[PDB]
Amino acid sequence: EFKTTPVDAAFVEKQKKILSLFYNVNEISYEAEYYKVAQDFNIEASKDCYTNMKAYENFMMMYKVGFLPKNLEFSIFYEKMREEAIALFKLFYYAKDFECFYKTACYARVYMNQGMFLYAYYIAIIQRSDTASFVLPAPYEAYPQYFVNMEVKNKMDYVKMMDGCLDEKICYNYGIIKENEQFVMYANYSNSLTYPNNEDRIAYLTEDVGLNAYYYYFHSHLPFWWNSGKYGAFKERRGEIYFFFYQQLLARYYMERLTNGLGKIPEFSWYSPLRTGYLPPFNSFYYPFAQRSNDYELHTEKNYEEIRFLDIYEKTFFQYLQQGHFKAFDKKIDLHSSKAVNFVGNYWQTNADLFEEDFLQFYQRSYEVNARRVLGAAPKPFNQYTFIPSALDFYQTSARDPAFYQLYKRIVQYIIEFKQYQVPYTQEALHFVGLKISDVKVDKMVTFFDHFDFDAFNTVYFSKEELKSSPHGYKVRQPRLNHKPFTVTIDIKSDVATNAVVKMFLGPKYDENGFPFSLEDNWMNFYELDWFVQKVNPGQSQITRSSTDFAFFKEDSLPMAEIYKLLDQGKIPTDMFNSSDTMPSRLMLPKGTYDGFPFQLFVFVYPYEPTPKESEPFKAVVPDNKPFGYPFDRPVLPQYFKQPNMFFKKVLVYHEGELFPYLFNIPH
Amino acid sequence: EFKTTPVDAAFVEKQKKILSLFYNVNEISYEAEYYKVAQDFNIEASKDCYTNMKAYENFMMMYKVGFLPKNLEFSIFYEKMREEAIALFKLFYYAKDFECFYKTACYARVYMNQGMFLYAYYIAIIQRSDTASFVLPAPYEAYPQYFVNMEVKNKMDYVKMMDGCLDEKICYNYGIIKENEQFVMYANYSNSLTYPNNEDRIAYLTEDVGLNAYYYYFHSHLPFWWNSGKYGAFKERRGEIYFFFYQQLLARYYMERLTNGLGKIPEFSWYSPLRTGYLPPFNSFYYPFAQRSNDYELHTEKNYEEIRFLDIYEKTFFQYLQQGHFKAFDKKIDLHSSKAVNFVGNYWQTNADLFEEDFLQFYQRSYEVNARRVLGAAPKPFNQYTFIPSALDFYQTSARDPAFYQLYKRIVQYIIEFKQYQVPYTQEALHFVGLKISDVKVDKMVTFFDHFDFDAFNTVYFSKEELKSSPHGYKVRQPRLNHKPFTVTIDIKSDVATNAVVKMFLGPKYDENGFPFSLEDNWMNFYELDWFVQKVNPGQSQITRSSTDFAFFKEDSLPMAEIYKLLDQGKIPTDMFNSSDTMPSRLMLPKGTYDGFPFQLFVFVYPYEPTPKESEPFKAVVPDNKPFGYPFDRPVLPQYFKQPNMFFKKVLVYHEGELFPYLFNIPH
Ligand SMILES: *[C@@H]1O[C@H](CO)[C@@H](O[C@@H]2O[C@H](CO)[C@@H](O[C@@H]3O[C@H](CO[C@H]4O[C@H](CO)[C@@H](O)[C@H](O)[C@@H]4O)[C@@H](O)[C@H](O[C@@H]4O[C@H](CO)[C@@H](O)[C@H](O[C@@H]5O[C@H](CO)[C@@H](O)[C@H](O)[C@@H]5O)[C@@H]4O)[C@@H]3O)[C@H](O)[C@H]2NC(C)=O)[C@H](O)[C@H]1NC(C)=O
Ligand SMILES: *[C@@H]1O[C@H](CO)[C@@H](O[C@@H]2O[C@H](CO)[C@@H](O[C@@H]3O[C@H](CO[C@H]4O[C@H](CO)[C@@H](O)[C@H](O)[C@@H]4O)[C@@H](O)[C@H](O[C@@H]4O[C@H](CO)[C@@H](O)[C@H](O)[C@@H]4O)[C@@H]3O)[C@H](O)[C@H]2NC(C)=O)[C@H](O)[C@H]1NC(C)=O
Repeated sequence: EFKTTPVDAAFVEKQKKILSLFYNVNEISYEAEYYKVAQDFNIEASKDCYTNMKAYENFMMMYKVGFLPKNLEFSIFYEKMREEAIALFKLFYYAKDFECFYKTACYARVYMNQGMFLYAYYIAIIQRSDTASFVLPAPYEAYPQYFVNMEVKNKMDYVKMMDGCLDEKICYNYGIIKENEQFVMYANYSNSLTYPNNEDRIAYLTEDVGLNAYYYYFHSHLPFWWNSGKYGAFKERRGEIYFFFYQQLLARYYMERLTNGLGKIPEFSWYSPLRTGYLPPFNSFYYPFAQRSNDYELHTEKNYEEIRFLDIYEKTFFQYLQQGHFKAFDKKIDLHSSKAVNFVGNYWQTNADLFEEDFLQFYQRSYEVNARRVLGAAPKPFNQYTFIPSALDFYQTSARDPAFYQLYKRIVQYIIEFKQYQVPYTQEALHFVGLKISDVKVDKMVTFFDHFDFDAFNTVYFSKEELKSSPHGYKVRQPRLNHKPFTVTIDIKSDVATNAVVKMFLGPKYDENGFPFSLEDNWMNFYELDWFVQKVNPGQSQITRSSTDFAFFKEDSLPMAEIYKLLDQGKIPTDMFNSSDTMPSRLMLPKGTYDGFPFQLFVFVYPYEPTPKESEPFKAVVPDNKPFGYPFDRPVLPQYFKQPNMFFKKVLVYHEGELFPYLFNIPH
Repeated sequence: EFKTTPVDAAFVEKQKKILSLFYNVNEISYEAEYYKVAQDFNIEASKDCYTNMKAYENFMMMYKVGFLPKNLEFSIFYEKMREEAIALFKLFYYAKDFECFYKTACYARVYMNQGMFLYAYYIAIIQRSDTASFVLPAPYEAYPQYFVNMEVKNKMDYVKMMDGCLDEKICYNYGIIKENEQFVMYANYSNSLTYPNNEDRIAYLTEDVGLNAYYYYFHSHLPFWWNSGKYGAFKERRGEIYFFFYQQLLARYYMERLTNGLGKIPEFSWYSPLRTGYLPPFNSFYYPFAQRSNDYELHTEKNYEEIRFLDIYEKTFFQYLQQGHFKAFDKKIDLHSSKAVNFVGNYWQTNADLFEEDFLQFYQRSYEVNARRVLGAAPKPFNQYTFIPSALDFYQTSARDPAFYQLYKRIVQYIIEFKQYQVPYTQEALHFVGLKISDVKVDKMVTFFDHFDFDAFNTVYFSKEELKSSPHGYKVRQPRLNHKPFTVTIDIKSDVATNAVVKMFLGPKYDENGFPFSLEDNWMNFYELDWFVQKVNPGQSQITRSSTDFAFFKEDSLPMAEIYKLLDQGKIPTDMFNSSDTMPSRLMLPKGTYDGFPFQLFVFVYPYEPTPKESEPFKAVVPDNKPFGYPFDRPVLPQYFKQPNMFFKKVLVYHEGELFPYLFNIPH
């Protein structure tokens, strides 16, 4: 069913050790392995478990003081917590070998705030080169409270308090059933009480567990606060990735907007009311998540300083552009080079690369952090360890808030204003001399919703006795967007046998009006679907390529239950190991219409130039010296896009079955 | 009534060809010369008709694509349109000789957007050194849709459709008359229905056709998007010219306010409502001109982005002022010099010189352009080629909108803030050793209204038959301000004998208070009347100087019909030839009162230093190394303006006959 990889026994021991810190994250089991190891791990007397004496002794300074206590909300966006998280990450990452890393994690798993631990631990598994290939459970299994709406969470809690079902038939009518002595709780996406506006049409994409997790993975693969020295040659292209990642996401999101009749992502002002509100159905130990009403005035007393910070952060960018020959933080940088694109993305992110340092420093203030605090609408932190959460406080929940897409669309618009200074590609740079795409055909592209399970066991609490047996079996089931596999068929005539790159993009055909888009106005609204190297023959030849093979999408994560079962076969899911940071397959297509929703497919073929071997942080970084998003990485002169080796096809996206997800969660 | 210039036969042949492109601008005569020459013109095979190969190929690339279609509105304020107009101007300007220039022009006149052609063609004639001396029809005869209120345009349109007057006597009552088999339509200035406020008191200046032409002329003489290197030594003074032009204009305009009981030009804020609306009676046969209501909020969603831009553009300037010295756009600028005045003007106009380049580039955004888009109130353009027009979209309608003077008042003030850095004139720099003005006498200064005709035939369509005879005779009659000629006599006692510069300025004597203006707060409010050099004798002499001779004012343009008759005699009008970019005489004085309105006449005599031997972009450039507006180019210490070689005279400006122009247009 799913791609597997054979895996050896030494691997199985280690993967098991890793996965085991993810069970009942909210409680300590006094008789699990990890607790004994933690009791036995003398942090004081193990300087020699670490590569780096400075990292170690830094941790100890903080530790002898004290860290964020257990059970409070952790967010990387508050300074003191970040600095604690980073100290923990350093320890994890400079652990001499796996056993030392294991012991430290056990230690932290017992003695530290669980959000803080989980955050550094994910990040550590991904970055340590001895853990590179190891698999993680999906964030929704690790943090189910950020992915379950309140309604469902309370239903789960009440079945635990009752220790099961009064009678099946009552519970069935509340969407609660038993399968194989496991509880299944049916969950709707939220109604207009949480999206009090049109943005509620889109709840099935914005609340999707895959899409939210996607963003979390993205953050974990290269956190803003860390340099990218780990990845060598890639360092010089970090800011490029930032733009590309957000341009792609907004392209995807606009496409969902279009199929639900919704139009452009709205623009705002720090000095004006923001139109579209959001009321999160989440809560922390102390606080329900902050709500932002409709027409929320951004410019109130408590935001005045933050807004002045944000306002000048943007205008500083404008001043660079006005000046052409800019220069922040050491060098003079020219706008027509690419040292430039690097700078641009880093600038908007305030990442560690901007300042050319290893880790972000306590006093270095982020644009994104301050925007997130203003848009999140929360009252100010009570003390440094206690803030009032909003959706924008976490990567697991950010994509739920319409303001998220508005903030990032603004940043993307600014970056695009810079792209006006880049030289557009000429005819000769885009022409594949001697080669011509003569036709493109596609299978029916069809979307539908179907059910989806995950274990939400991590936010139910369990007794001392039950913990001895690491208990799960509280499953949430959700209708989720999906599509049928299709094939793309490309017809090629060339003069000569050569290696080629084939790329595919999906973009809109018509605006909200019903007018055709021009390339000049639409290049930013295409997202990449696939990338691959093909060996062409001389003459007439034919390339077929299934959607299940598209380079940039993954299969669904498996639950840990399945992971252990596969592990017992020496098997592992390829997609969870080789590409967690990639968008889920089921969301590759925006919801269609029974009708057939008009979009367009761009197939581009250009020569393969042999670029040697790396090991970069995302699967978006493909073995090619070309810009990411190439040839749609910058403004376009439309007269150059009628190259024989390019082809635009109208495709229609259909939908099958029920149009509305709630029709799948109705009892009788 | 007008000054003539004898003119030879070669000239008349060339002048005629030139003027013939301005006939029936809006349709094509299949039997006219220009048409046959356009058809015979192989643009492809004639690269050698041009000085610049790059310019040639540049235009060709563009022309293979396609230009603004015929009939649509042309405005140089929209990027793609500007780039196309510039390409076509490059073609005109680099034409090897007059023949190639004519052909290109015929070609353009046939295959291109007429507005775009007229724009480019005007400028080309003014700029090409082999055309430097030739004359042009007044802007109101070439673009009468920009100088005719809608009521009049419709009266003409219906007379054409009717093929003349059904009944002379109905027609008469509507201000339509036959004269020498030509139609004369009487025109009122617009009522409170056009300026829904106090600014309607002034409609007779702001709608005036001379004043609007004047502004069109000033642009065409040196367009912001072009280099000034053609004028050599003048390039170092381009910003100085920019200031002076607006300062003079606003000073003249404020005088009209004072005589109509109106006070200071209101100040505004991008983040607040603008009090004074504008409703233009103009349409583009597609959209009517955009209206701006009273108390229109500038800061609404569609303007968020542009206001951000305008806001930093301003604040960047403040930061200059605060820093005294700084690098900007290559340069290191010190606000204590004059390389400063020039920079400051160039900054505010974002002209080509500010970047040290030949033409404005695609991506260098203009403050004035966005200021005008925001104040103009229009919905956003529909596409590249189709915007909704406002008065601020054209040089020929700009002066009609109250907001125009408010916008330039803002810029001029920012320059005055800079001018506080300039070191004030001292006794020794102003005192003319051994010379004294003992008296100034002035004839009665009297304003009045009288009728003025122009041919509006260009916004009337003709049949195939009529076109064969290039037809005109659709004349508009309008009361326009004017004054009676007068003499200034100056009495001078002097010790020795040199050439002197005599300068005359007009300033207000009191504010809207009734309180005497002091020079400290009035130097910006003087407009120059005259400049001339004089041989001074030892002892006592009298300089007599008539208004009809004032260096900065021109006679009225003759209509083409009259130009043609003069050409038939070997003559052209001097002022249309030697000085089209000068303000008309009739507007020399603001409307007085029967009473007599109190102003002051400033008379300055200083030593003449024989210098520059140049080639003039404007007549405002007189052969003197002194600043423009000297000694009122900068902050004054009032106690140095008491030199014997200065005289301030109180004058009173009278008015005669009807005070309101509408009484000139009443039927029986
Ligand atoms: C109702 O509301 C009130 C007020 O909000 C709230 O009171 C607060 O309770 C918390 C704990 O629940 C209090 O915090 C504790 O305070 C003591 C002593 O605090 C003072 O002394 C410190 C040093 O002497 C000084 O540095 C402080 O600034 C303060 O003045 C602390 O000792 C407590 O223990 C720490 O807690 C952390 C664990 O989460 C650790 O960082 C820390 O280190 C650890 O400790 C062990 C020893 O136990 C050590 O061996 C290890 O090395 C380990 O790292 C230590 O355990 C704790 O901070 C807080 O002060 C109260 N507020 C006020 C204003 O008095 C009530 O609890 C609320 N009630 C209810 C029912 O909700
Ligand atoms: C430019 O602007 C000016 C000012 O707005 C405008 O002048 C106005 O013109 C109209 C006609 O064109 C004129 O009124 C005509 O007025 C006369 C004069 O009437 C006088 O005497 C009346 C008593 O006998 C008295 O009641 C009036 O108040 C006034 O003092 C009048 O004879 C006409 O009568 C009517 O004729 C029309 C025909 O359409 C019939 O509908 C109606 O039944 C009457 O018989 C007519 O009203 C008006 O007075 C002028 N306004 C001012 C303020 O002086 C110009 O016409 C305009 N010019 C151009 C070329 O655009």
